[PDB]
Amino acid sequence: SKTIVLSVGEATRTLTEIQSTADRQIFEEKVGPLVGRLRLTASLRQNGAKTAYRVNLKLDQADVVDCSTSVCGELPKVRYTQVWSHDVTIVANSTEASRKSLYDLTKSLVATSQVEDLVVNLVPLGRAYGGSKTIVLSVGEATRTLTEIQSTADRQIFEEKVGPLVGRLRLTASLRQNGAKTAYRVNLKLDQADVVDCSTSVCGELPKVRYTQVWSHDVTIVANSTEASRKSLYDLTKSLVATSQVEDLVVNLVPLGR
Amino acid sequence: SKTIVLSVGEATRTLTEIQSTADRQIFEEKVGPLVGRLRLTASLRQNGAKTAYRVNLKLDQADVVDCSTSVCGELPKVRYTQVWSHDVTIVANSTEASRKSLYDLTKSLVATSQVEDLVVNLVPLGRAYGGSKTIVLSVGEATRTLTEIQSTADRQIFEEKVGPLVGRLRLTASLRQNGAKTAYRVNLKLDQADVVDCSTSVCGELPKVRYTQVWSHDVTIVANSTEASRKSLYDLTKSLVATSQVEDLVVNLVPLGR
Amino acid sequence: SKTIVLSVGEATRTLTEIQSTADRQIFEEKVGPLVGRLRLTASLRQNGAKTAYRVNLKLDQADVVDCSTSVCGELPKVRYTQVWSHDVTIVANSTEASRKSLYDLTKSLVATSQVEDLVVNLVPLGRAYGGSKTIVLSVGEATRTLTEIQSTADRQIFEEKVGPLVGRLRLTASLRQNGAKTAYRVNLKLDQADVVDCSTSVCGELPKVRYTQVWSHDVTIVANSTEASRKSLYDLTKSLVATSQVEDLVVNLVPLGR
Repeated sequence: SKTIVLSVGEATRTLTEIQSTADRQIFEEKVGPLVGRLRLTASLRQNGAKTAYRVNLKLDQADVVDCSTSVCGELPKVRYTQVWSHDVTIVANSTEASRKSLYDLTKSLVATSQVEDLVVNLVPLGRAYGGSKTIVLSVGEATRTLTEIQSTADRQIFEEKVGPLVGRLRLTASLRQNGAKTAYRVNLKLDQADVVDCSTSVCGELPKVRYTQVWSHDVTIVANSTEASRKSLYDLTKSLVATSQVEDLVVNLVPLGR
Repeated sequence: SKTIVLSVGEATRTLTEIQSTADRQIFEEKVGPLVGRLRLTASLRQNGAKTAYRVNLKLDQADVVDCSTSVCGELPKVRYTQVWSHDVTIVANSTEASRKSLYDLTKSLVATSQVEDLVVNLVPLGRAYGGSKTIVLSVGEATRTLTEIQSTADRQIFEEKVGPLVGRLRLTASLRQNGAKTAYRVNLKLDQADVVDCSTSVCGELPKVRYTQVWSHDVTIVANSTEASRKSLYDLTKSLVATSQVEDLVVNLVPLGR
Repeated sequence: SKTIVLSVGEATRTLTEIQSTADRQIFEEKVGPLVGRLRLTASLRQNGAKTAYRVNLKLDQADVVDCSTSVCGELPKVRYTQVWSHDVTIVANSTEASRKSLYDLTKSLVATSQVEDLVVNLVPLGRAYGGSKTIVLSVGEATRTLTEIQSTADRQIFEEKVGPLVGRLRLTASLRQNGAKTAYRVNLKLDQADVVDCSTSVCGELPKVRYTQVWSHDVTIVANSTEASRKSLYDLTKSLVATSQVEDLVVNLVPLGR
């Protein structure tokens, strides 16, 4: 049918489509047992007065185990599930260079070594290399350095420092553990506001923001995980954003599946 | 009349006196339009039972724009104002080296590259160069390194670590935004307590503080500013503290203007 | 009688026993005046249903001053007292390598240069050397690096990052000042949980913790101390943990004094 190919190096994991509703669009891998497989619940909406879209991905990953060899008479069974959701907000009258920049920053956010250690080894964000706690988001040769402005007990807010003060980049990380200390909750969020000024056109006009576009994340990690269970969940989501189909889902609003 | 010269390099900006009351003393620049100019409302008091003075400067700066060329029939007008207040507290029975050291620390506080980025690019204080978040306040060849002891969501307290524990240098920076997110509020404050020990004179006497002398700051920065509007406000205040008249205003209590 | 030898370099300070109850065991140094001397109040218990022990050391130190040659007719007298308690919790069914590793980490916790500046110069913990704020607890050639996970206004929690997420090292430092700003209170605490994985024996078994063994600290430092008064209290406690008698008090529960 319609497939997405997630290259995790030389191993390619092909998800095939099992559902096509008007908005929801469920993919699933077909290799292995039937009880625990990959899942990709894509979506698209336009809520309100037709002015803002809402992309919504959700990459589940179940850790199935089958030990009928050891104990006689059992079947394969799912231990836990670890998800990595996305919540993109795109306003309808945007510039295509603003939708491309929001994709290129989040593709480089996931591909850095500070978000990798945040979901694998639970290390918080920011490494001080001669100065403040900074994150570097390379968009090729252009590097956009975000310095930390606030670190309370829950939140950890990063922000770029160049340009005007009214519209700047953001990175609101946090980390929780809800329930009986059994599952964590990583929560990244990158705000990009588009600022414009026309003081060469209209006198007395200071810069102001016209719209904002977000890209949230919501990672769920159970506490007694395997390390290669969290490492493979990161490597699939890093390879999901790097595809050419999630690029067109954000830039041109084309649904997934080729 | 009576002038102060604030050299910002080779460009010298001379403010002339427009008011002289018993305590208040207003200066103003005379070059340019008549609606928005520099302002410097110096003051001096002795509150309470005549034991402590209170120096109080306030360097205003308005950004005037005139575009009668663009739209026909308008007059010059100011958009915003950005101030940099001071609040020096001097106790009357001080040592002359106590008042000189308080001036020599604040003259080197404003002249550093960390307070410059705090008002221009809104970067918080302290850069960790192999260790803790530190600020170096050199007074020539003597460098006084203040290490950060507490970073709350509102305050950011620095303190020196060499010497006794009863009296040490302090630096409680802050950053707010009051109202509808339109104006910031930077707030530095440097406490210097005079400690003395008499153990070579009287036995069993541990060190203790005599008095404290404060040099606070209160910078008001509007959010939609120009970068050269925030840079020139800092570079005028850096050149104001480095003059010989604000030295004698703190050390010898001579009012401004010669 | 029964002695403990604390080498503070080449000078050895020998404390002799002055009390031996069923649990409490008080030592005291015998040189100098009779009003202020070293004091070491060891103890051992097993509270509850005989499942966990509780070691409790307390190294007092009083600063005695005698200036009868200054003022005619006074006697020696103590100004202040600086203590360093310990509170070790050992569960009875432990492994001997678990009790040895807990002693080897605390012996290396006290011997580092970051805890020395915490009690002498009141500098907080953690120095960022290319990355985040880390503490290195070397056990010889094995180095166990704990990275900071939370810096509240009171607490400062460190944690190791390798291995599973369910049981890791901990270091919750704190710093208070109770009363009329006269005395500080340093409080270190190292948690070590024993985690086991039975996946090679029982299928579908994720790692879990068996027990926890703590080693708290409680340093009391008065604010008007001498520097060599706080330096000698640290250098005695560093020389107390490194002895062979406090090793056997934690590993083999042998009481102090040979």
